[PDB]
Amino acid sequence: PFITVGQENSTSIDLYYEDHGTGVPVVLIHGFPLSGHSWERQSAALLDAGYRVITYDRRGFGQSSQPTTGYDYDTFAADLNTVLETLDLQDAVLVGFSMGTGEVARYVSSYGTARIAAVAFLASLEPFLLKTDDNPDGAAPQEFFDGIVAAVKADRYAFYTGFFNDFYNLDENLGTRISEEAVRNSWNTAASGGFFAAAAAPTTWYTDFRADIPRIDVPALILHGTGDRTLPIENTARVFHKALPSAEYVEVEGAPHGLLWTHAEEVNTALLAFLAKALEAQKQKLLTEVETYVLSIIPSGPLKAEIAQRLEDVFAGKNTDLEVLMEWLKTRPILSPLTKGILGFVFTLTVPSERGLQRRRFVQNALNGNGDPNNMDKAVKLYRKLKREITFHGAKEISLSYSAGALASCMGLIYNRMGAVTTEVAFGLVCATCEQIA
Amino acid sequence: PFITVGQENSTSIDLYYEDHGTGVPVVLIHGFPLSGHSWERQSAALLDAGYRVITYDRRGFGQSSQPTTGYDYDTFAADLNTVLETLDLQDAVLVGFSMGTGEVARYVSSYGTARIAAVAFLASLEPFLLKTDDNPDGAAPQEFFDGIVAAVKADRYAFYTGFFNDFYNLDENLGTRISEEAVRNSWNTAASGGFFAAAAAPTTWYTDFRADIPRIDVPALILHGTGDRTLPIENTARVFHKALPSAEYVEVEGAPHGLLWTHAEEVNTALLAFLAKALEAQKQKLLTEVETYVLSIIPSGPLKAEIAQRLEDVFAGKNTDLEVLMEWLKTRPILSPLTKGILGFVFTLTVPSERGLQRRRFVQNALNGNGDPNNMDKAVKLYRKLKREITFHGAKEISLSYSAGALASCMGLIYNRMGAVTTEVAFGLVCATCEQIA
Amino acid sequence: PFITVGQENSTSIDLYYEDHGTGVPVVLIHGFPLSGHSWERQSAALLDAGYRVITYDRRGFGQSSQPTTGYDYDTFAADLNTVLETLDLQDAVLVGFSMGTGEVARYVSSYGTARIAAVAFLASLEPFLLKTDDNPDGAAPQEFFDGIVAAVKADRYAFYTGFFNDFYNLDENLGTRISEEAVRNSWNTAASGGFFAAAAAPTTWYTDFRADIPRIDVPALILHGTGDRTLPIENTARVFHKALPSAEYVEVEGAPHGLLWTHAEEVNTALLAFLAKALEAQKQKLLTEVETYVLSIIPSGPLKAEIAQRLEDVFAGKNTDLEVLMEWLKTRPILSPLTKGILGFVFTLTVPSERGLQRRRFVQNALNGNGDPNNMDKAVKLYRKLKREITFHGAKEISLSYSAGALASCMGLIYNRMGAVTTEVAFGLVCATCEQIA
Amino acid sequence: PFITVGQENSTSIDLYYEDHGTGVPVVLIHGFPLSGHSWERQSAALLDAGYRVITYDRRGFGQSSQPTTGYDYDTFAADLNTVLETLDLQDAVLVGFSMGTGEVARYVSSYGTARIAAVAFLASLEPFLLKTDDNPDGAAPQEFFDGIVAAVKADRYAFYTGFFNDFYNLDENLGTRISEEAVRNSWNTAASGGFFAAAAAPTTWYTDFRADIPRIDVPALILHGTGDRTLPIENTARVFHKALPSAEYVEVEGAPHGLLWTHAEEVNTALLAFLAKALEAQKQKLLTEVETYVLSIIPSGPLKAEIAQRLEDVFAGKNTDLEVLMEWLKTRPILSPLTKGILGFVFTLTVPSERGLQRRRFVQNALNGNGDPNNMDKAVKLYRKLKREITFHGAKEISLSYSAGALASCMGLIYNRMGAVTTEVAFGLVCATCEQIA
Repeated sequence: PFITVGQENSTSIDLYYEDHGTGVPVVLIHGFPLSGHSWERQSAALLDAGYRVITYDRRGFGQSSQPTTGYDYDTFAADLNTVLETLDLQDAVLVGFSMGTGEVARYVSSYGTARIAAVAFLASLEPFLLKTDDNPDGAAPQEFFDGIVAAVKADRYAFYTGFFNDFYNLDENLGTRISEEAVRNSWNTAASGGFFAAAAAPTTWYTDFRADIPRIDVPALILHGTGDRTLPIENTARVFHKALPSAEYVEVEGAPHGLLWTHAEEVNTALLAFLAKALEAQKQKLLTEVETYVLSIIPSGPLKAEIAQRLEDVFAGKNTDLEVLMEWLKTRPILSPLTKGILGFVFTLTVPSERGLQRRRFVQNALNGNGDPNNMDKAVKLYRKLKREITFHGAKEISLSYSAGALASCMGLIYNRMGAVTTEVAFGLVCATCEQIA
Repeated sequence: PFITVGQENSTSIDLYYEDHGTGVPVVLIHGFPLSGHSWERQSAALLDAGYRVITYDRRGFGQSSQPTTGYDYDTFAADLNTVLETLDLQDAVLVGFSMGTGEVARYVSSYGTARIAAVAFLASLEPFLLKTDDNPDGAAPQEFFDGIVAAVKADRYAFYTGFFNDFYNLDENLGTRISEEAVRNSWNTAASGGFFAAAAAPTTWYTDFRADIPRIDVPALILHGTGDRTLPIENTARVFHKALPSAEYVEVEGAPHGLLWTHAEEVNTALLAFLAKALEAQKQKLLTEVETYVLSIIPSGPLKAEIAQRLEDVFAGKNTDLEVLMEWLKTRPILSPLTKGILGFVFTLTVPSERGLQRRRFVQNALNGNGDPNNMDKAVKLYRKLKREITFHGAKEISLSYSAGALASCMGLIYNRMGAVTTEVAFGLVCATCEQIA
Repeated sequence: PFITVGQENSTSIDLYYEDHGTGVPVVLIHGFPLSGHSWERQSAALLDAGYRVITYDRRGFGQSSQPTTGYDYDTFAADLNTVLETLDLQDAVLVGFSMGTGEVARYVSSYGTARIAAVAFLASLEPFLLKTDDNPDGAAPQEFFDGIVAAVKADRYAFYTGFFNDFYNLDENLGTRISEEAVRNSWNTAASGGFFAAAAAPTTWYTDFRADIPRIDVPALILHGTGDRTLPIENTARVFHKALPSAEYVEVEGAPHGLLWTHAEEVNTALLAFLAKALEAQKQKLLTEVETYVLSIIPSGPLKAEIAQRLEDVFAGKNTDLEVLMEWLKTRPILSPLTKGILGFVFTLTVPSERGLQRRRFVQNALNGNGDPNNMDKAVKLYRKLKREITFHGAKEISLSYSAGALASCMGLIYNRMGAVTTEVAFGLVCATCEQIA
Repeated sequence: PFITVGQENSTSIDLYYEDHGTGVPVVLIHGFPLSGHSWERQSAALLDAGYRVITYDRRGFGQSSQPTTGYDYDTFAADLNTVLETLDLQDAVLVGFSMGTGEVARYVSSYGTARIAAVAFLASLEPFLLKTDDNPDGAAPQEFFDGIVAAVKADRYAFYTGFFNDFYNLDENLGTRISEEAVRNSWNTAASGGFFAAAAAPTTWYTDFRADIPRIDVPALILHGTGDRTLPIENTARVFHKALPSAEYVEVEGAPHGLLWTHAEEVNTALLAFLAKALEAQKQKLLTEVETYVLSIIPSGPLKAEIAQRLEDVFAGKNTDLEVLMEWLKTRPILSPLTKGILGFVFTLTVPSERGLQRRRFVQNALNGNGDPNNMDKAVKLYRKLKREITFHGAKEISLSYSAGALASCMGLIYNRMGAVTTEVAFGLVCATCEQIA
């Protein structure tokens, strides 16, 4: 999987990326000198939570192309933009690490937050690493960074074993937090990166992000290890917190630079808690929007109030039994048979608890749609398009070009387990079905 | 509904007919001077038993056209042939009444019994009505029949009231077995017949059928009323029974000529019992044929013996619970998931007791067929053709031109209640599904 | 005249129907156990009023085919749907009686009101006949209806004479409101129905229509007799009125179930008055909408005020002469030739009084539309397309994909031959033409 | 080299594969957690024997894409199917190892054996690994496998070194059977796999294959090491041998799981011997079947004996010259001109040694078939269909619906330009041609 973000002579600058899971898109940007595969502990935890994990390899690292030009944050953010634009993400989450934290800051301060819902800074570079007369809060003078560059060009491979010794704090965590095998893979990944990239990357570390900090208008998370040797916490996160007090500040005690692996349990807890708070504000306003379309089929009466409560008590996450709901939904005098099926179909997608039991029949007969051969044929044409779709807005638009009978029958195909589209797309059908019946 | 069976000048000789129900085709041939609608009590009883009732109106009577030529049993049988050939009936049952009994007798001695399974003669004309020197066992001389023709040509409408007085024995059964209203409708039917038909029909009553009797090689049923005034029992059924001793002989006590309405309860019981005996020999040979194809998917072993027993215990009609069956079918180690669905699909079609309950899931997952948009699309094209089909052999041949994945998906459409074909066509799918997996 | 609406085995389910008169389509759906001919008193009055009467026979009744399957309102509405779709009816009125009220209700609640302008319920079944614990407002328990079913299967012909005694109240109205001959004919119709239909029809009377009632968004008329014996007014219309208060409610005192014949003068008066009222409401609601678009092309000034008064005085029905109007319209200083044509085109479609005189020339010269060969060609392509459209909103949409000059030229085509298209469709062009010049 | 087999969100599921050599296609399916390159010792031996080696990397392993969905044998077989269909393999050989044996079993039991000639199971999973109450022949309960899954997500890299310790038996074979360098690379391959794949793959090990076993109708080879630590021989191959006794059973003494490298010499010898034996049996089973049909056209006499020996001397592989054969075939007294052509047609398809003869003329004149314009046209309709056919039974059935003259002319099409079609399909025409002349 590749995304063209540039061009170098006869070759094209392509970035390797992965797109897994369904839900809120979370973009994970790795740091020096690893690849996208270094998020493998965070990806798994986010996928279990129900998020959409999107990781990519930076130019000159991992499985991505290895150009010899465009190694600055204006280009790195530009590359990030192209990735976000191609996948067309809305209300996504940018999570950066080490060198990766710089790309997030430069993008938000240059391209806005039209696509961003929240941000997270793990072991940040912010606000400035270069120690000058203007900022004593730097970590080192220019003579230090220049020494690293000369060391890499000397022997890039030998530099890694010594670098990773301070990256994971092997004298404290090896065999404990991180195995010797895990260190070997991290070495292999760095060696499979661009030779010119590893020599040009350190020259981007001392970039000034001070002008970009106050441009953060989205919920932020500043996280850093206390035992970080590569990036001293006192020269980074401590002064970053002062520039952005509104950001959630979390210190992991006794954590090295590569705390993505060593202190994964610690990072994931603070990260899942941050996402659960900032995204919850957005999560509920779409659920009521679904509730809006569903209630637009219920006739005004005492039931429209009761049905709304049965939905809201489920949308929050309060425990509810399907047997009571499906039976009360069945024995309803005012509700038409068609809308009974749609409500039962929603009730099945909103409750995690199937009870490991049978299927219902009153909904199957409603979602049949008169069993017309030509109307049902237009339902399988829809199923092919819904399997290829990913977003909520994408599913609604496609299933709005089909007849009302087709949508019902298409809802029948997925309910009778003759298909398997995503949860975001599943709601896209219902909301499209309800708009047509007006 | 009409069937062209002839041609007269500028007009075409068409016969009105009806085709109801599914199962063993039973052709009901009415008598003088009523129509096919006079079987409405036998039709209802035959439809509840699970047979396929096919009734048609004879030329010059009922809703059929009213020609002035071709009023003989050689033509009447010829018309019956065209109907049987057009509808393409196999192993059908010919049931005649009054004048109608002559057509059944006349058809069998000319076209064979390739399409006939059994015959039934209610108030027959056989073997001869004309009392001559060759047969003293006649019912009347030529002078009697000639008197009837002259009576009809005098006043065909007035002839009916007097005719129906002895047809239903109104001096005995009026207000008891048959209402005056039912007689009125019977009058209306006779008055809406051909004027020339009613005058030519009696000339066919004294037709000799003695050469046609021994050509009957199928199980027959001779039934007649004892109080029959139009057709004296001693001159018809009594000597008919001697000519064909192998036929089941049943006399209804105190029954008039029109015993189709008056003694319906008596007739329906004797007719269904006769049908239940002659048709049962064929009923079981198709069930074992389904069993034959179904067993061709089960791998040879101890289960193939148990599954055969599970099929036979259901096909006979012994009470069985689906919950035990569906669970035992589910928890089977050797059976593949695909064949589990087919067995469950058969088990659902063979037991009348759904318990008014839910559907099963292990079969739904098997009949999915990998949920491919193109494979499922080939399943709905089949469903359109299966709704229009009627016979078992017809359903099998059509659904044998489609892929195995389509058949599985098509079985899924009907199982998930997204369609509703007949039991005979349902087995046609199963038998087609099992033939392709070989 | 027949319309194929289904398929049963070898036979095709066809429905007999009649199409008389020209004007606003009024579909009359009869009840049990009569035919379309039972509207013969309402039909004559509607034909005299200038409407288009369309009556059809329900499956299993009258001259229609007599199948043994599909006896439910979902099917009855489906048959109704097929009739409405096949005939391509525009702005029609659905009027039901007895069972016919159920077909109207099931259709509106399943297929919408895209083709429906108004509805009428004469002696309705709504909302529920089955008296249960959930609904005490029923008329009888299921044991009563089952007694009816058993009575029909006993002697369908004899059942009719007793049924019609309470249908028309013969012990009260015979020889007065209804003759003995009219009763005799009604019997023949019932006797000419399906034997299976009459035994299956009563099981549809106790169908729940409570879920169908609130889907009624068109002007309705609930009418019922007070002396209705078959359908008690207190168990039907009284509780129906509560479910739909917006419907005009009219009770005929001392009227039986079959009030279509006995109190014909009263019904016809109330029905014609309701249509004349309800259609006037739509006639006027399109005229004020047209006035909005027409005044949106006239430049603000004293004339934009004067033109509005001349329009309102015509739309209301105040007497006006075209000669003064058309001449005063000609000698107008501010109005462009194009907009002069639009006003003249409206004036010809809005006044019933043409005086039986000539056409005008200044508008024909105005409706040319610059005489562009490509614009005029798109106008004849349009005139063919406007004939297949039905709604006002439908007419507007088609004529919105063409240039303003083409619309003007298309208005000339309609000006020369109207019409073809209808006034409701004609205004769709005008409102679209004035909308394009913005 | 990649083959698109699926779709995940924005990315496409592609599989890395290699295609080497020419001849009988041999598909090598690797196991957990290696790649296709682990066959490098088996690949070399198969390429020397004259086979066509086709290896691919399972989704989530090796150089193939790394999705987070579709990790089950139903999907794995589907992927294998897509590979076989895209490459269009006919009479291929499926060889599986570890997880690969499951893919072979699931494919044969789901997609049939139309493309498969023989199968081989090296260190199989069959029939069941999960030890339950239903199957005591398991190796471990579910609690064991769940411990492995938790171990991978803990530290996937460290898990490998311990896994390979029992995979190759490093406490027994290190420095002996397998070098330290070879172990490092095997680690690298596993480390270059999907992080989610390695955590999801073990959950597929305890899959039930008991329903897939009896669908094996092709010659099989069950091979397993005695010192296998990962897959206990007593819980796999031993009970598998009982389920499929017809399969060749071979135990390698003191061989670990990864006996592909350690005991390469033993495996390669036994595998090449099985293929050389099993394919020889079918090649010959088509030759004797053709010989059966060919001798059925020759009249009984000395030639029918002579023709059989000339065939047998060819079927065995004894050197024979065509010039003598084609000339001796010409100068034959009993044989008709028609049958001379058919014999010459067989002789060209059976000898690898063409002798450097362009083609013969006496057969071309024989295969004309009277040169009828309508008959040659029926030969090209067949020729287009035989190219799309793959199997022997498929070619025979199609070419049995044509006249004998058409088959001859069709044989002429194949005789001048073969081919297109293949020899297995070529014999299908011949066997059909000789069968039609009877």
